[PDB]
Amino acid sequence: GSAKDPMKGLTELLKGSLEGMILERISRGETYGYEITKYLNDLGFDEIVEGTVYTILVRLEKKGLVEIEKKKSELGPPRKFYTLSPAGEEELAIFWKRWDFIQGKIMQVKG
Amino acid sequence: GLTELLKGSLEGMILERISRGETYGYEITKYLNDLGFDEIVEGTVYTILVRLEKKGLVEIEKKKSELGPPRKFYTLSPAGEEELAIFWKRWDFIQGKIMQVKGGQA
Ligand SMILES: [Cl-]
Ligand SMILES: [Cl-]
Repeated sequence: GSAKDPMKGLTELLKGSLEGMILERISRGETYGYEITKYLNDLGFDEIVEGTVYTILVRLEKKGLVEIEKKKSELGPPRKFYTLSPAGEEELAIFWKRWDFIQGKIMQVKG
Repeated sequence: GLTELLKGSLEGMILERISRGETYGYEITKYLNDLGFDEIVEGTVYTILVRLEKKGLVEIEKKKSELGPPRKFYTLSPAGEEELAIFWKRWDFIQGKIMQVKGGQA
């Protein structure tokens, strides 16, 4: 049979989805770049590095979607903790609407 | 405002349309516009198409169309077929995981 694929090479396909995932994770509770990265890796998106997550967090700030608190993490070191602003909450809802639209149309293209 | 989500999905979709029969830029654009993606300009489509050329995923043929006007036609190469199969496998894995996230499960 076919070789068991550990599912790498997802970077390009995750463009557009990545931002939505991060906003979704932030919506659930205050979190930081290292934790967000590990959340995405454990979900199965194994190749996303911390450095990439930082760029997206910067983009989210510029979009006005997140609120930033510097404080000590539970393990010790200071972290930048992100929460959703009301605009972030609304943009997340918009993401799910657009992602649902796109999924349905891709299922038509497959059909 | 679907341009950002379509990035990294549109390549897979265009390869799929090409697999179904020999086609050209204007036709693929119209196919995608009629499907619901009305913000997509032909410039975007041709760029993916040429991106696919430089990756050896498509074979090109300049010839007269059925109606007469000459066009640059696209078919999949052996690499293009394999890439499309990989695309569907990768997309189903990603879709599965995001659906768990949406449902609150992950
Ligand atoms: Cl940090
Ligand atoms: Cl042409």
